[PDB]
Amino acid sequence: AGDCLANPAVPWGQGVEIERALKQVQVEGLSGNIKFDQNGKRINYTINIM
Amino acid sequence: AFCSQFSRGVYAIFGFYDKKSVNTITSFCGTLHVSFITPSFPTDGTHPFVIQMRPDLKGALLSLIEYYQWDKFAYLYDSDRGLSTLQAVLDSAAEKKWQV
Amino acid sequence: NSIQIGGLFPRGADQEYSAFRVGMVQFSTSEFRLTPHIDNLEVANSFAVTNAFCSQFSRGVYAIFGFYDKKSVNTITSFCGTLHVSFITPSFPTDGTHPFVIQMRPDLKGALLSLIEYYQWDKFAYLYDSDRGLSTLQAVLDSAAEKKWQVTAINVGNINNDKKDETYRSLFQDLELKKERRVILDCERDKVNDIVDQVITIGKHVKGYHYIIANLGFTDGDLLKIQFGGAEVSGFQIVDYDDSLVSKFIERWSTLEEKEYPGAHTATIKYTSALTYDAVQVMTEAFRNLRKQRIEISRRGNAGDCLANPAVPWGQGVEIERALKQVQVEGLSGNIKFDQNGKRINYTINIMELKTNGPRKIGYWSEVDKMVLTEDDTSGLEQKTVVVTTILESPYVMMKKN
Ligand SMILES: *[C@@H]1O[C@H](CO)[C@@H](O)[C@H](O)[C@H]1NC(C)=O
Ligand SMILES: *[C@@H]1O[C@H](CO)[C@@H](O)[C@H](O)[C@H]1NC(C)=O
Repeated sequence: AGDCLANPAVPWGQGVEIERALKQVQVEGLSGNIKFDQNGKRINYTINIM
Repeated sequence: AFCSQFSRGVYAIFGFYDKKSVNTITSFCGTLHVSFITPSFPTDGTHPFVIQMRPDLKGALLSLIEYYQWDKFAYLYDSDRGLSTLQAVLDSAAEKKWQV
Repeated sequence: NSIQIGGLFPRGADQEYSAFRVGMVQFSTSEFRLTPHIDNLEVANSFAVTNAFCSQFSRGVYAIFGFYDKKSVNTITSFCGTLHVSFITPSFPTDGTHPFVIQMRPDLKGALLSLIEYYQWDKFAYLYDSDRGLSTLQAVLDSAAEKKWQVTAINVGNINNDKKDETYRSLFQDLELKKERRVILDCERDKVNDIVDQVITIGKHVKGYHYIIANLGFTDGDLLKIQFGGAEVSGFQIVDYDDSLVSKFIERWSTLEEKEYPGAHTATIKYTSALTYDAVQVMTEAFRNLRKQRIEISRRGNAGDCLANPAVPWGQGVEIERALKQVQVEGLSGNIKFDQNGKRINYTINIMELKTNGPRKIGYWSEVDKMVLTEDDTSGLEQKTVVVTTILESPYVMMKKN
């Protein structure tokens, strides 16, 4: 991968496929339901009021 | 440290960030397309290639203040943790008649 | 004779760079000369700022003159805190004591808090923009509980420019619920001109309203559009065009060709660019004091990769910090001086009320003395039509038969 200050900024292709995979994950966990929008913020989630 | 992992060639980075350091990661991962997965407080705005585990608490706080039917209250905040949520209750203080 | 320095300029800051080139010529002596390296980049993208700062560090400069955004200020302040490189800037000062930062912009927080106390305000609006740090918002909020003010803070920044007509018409609908007549605008000189035009559309600029533009360029933005409505408009000006020093600078400024120097063929200069011109005089006099003090600063060799672990800081940066932080010269921004933290000290901010005849110097404050100017016996308007209201009810007020 080399240096991070690579000029010009060479963005590797498979990074955009990793971004799509993460946000498409929909499972269950200690926080309730977990699914993401195209930005990465929680949706269909549950906050208990105690 | 973000570069110490890029050279090692990681495929995604789990981490955290502070109020001062959040923008460093958000724009770094935005150009180099590295995926950042973190629980730290959600990005103020839409920053791509970031996965925030902690849900958006601010939307829940506004709803709770309504059910209790408050009008004047004190709001304590620390500038270190941030104030993205105090911002949200100050903006909505005019529409909903609050003397914070 | 060649001193290398790095320049970080926003791509849309042509006048702010035009003033920089003018400063290079005005302070160029035969003893030496400064050699700039100019990188025009996106100021908000901190990755570009990191890539830019490390470009100058590998080339081995001695100081860096640049800007920063909220999204990027920490990137500059932390690299300069470790590598001990000195950073001179006209942007907003850092929220805190950070070494190796030469803040050319004065702290406005002390000004706004007392301008409020002069008009005897106890309930007002505060439309802020986080693009220049939430430093001032924490100031008005902290002093709101001490003096028991009733303030409304509205993050007007994050608004889209396509739904701007419906949202701006919506903001003033909320402020009407308390009939707010005292508003502070804390945007940059750009978004202020957006709010100004939307204030004229809905007509909230007649007798009754009182605005306070909260930036160091009251005359920089356009005021002639809310001048005659009848609303009192206060402000702040740091480039005193009355001083013969600036008038000397303005005369040569008004004549330069606009093709070689964009946005410079006018009679005024923005407080950003004016601070840029006054930054060159700080750096030139900084190194000249290193010469006279018999101090040797040239790098021993390659500074290396800024990401060098462990980070070894070149020692002579401390002398450059102590050199820049001990400069004391006079420029467009009046008096210039720095503390051990680089913050502006011993300075002077001018207060401006907008009247029928244009901007008028009314007041000024200082970090020791607040609101002193008394008064403006000169200028003056001597024109005041008093508005008297009454009700149509006989026989107190009756319309004549004709
Ligand atoms: C939304 O969350 C609930 C609660 O876990 C879950 O049962 C449901 O399947 C989720 N919706 C979708 C479309 O997955
Ligand atoms: C403070 O400012 C005054 C007014 O310009 C100046 O004469 C004086 O030398 C300054 N003092 C210090 C200690 O910088």
